[PDB]
Amino acid sequence: NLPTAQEVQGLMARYIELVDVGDIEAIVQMFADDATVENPFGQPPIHGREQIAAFFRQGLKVRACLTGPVRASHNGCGAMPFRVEMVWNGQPCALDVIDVMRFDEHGRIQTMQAFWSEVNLSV
Amino acid sequence: NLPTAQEVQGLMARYIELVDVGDIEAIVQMFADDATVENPFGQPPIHGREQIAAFFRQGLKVRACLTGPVRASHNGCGAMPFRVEMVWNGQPCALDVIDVMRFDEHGRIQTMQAFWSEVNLSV
Ligand SMILES: C[C@]12CCc3c(ccc4cc(O)ccc34)[C@@H]1CCC2=O
Ligand SMILES: C[C@]12CCc3c(ccc4cc(O)ccc34)[C@@H]1CCC2=O
Repeated sequence: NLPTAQEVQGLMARYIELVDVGDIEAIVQMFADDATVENPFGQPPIHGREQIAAFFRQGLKVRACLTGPVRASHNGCGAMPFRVEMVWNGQPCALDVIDVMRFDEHGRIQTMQAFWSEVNLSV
Repeated sequence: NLPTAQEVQGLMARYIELVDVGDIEAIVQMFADDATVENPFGQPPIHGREQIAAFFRQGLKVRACLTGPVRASHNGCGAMPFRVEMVWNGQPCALDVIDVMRFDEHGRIQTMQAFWSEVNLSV
């Protein structure tokens, strides 16, 4: 059912674990089948597991890690601070991001929003 | 006008500055007149500067500080990680919070959401 606050801290931390190791099939599986992702926030959202897998396959040398604890509410919502490290066109750089996800009655990410822009890109 | 990413990083950092010193009139002034605040997220929102002032007056020995950089988008939205320290009924404790605000065409906070629950309360 609708995850509890403590359950949310876990799912979201799990998500970063997966993104960090790059297990794409496992990552795509945490989302609801018809989920919508807005990354970065402001851009048109991607919808459904097919498009989400496509996105992650395209994006993931990349390590990620929580930079602070996971803030959670009681209606299945959470937000977390984390850093994404990579190597763009040979050049190494880091991006500071905050993710806001909403889970469904099955513990799957129903909607997710990523907050970040160039001002957070430290290259 | 709609603040730019860099402008958002500033307004939000300014906001924490004010909350940290407790200048209530200055804080209430950053919001639009008909703004809505959801603190914590999930609870019924408070609406308008009168209610917002009431909230802050009630809440603010309290120090606050950004615990990570401010993530910002290009459509006037931002999210930030920060810690709130206080002294509840004689006992000292800290709360980890992440705020998500949306600014209006005047640089005023139009809507604000605070993510946190007991799991972030370290007493
Ligand atoms: C796609 C990307 C790698 C992963 C990633 C980015 C931005 C926000 C994210 C939010 C997530 O929850 C998980 C992964 C990312 C980067 C933008 C530039 C890049 O290489
Ligand atoms: C009201 C409060 C002090 C301030 C505060 C809290 C929670 C989220 C916040 C978010 C803000 O953007 C600014 C101030 C607070 C605390 C909840 C318990 C408490 O004493």
